[PDB]
Amino acid sequence: MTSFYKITAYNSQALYFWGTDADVDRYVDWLNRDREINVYAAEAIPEAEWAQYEGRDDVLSGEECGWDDFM
Repeated sequence: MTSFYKITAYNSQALYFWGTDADVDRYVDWLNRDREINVYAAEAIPEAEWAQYEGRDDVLSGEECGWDDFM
């Protein structure tokens, strides 16, 4: 169910997420809600690379309660 996700957009800063794909999709939708250009899209990161994301401070975690309060 849950995975690390890399969320990218042309000419934009990469974002990083941990959680379910339903939650990464809600997150991407909120990121794009007012993006006229260079919209974001997510890709699921294979477990082989997961160490390079675990504990990272730029990874928004959907498994934390209230992570989506700003939505």
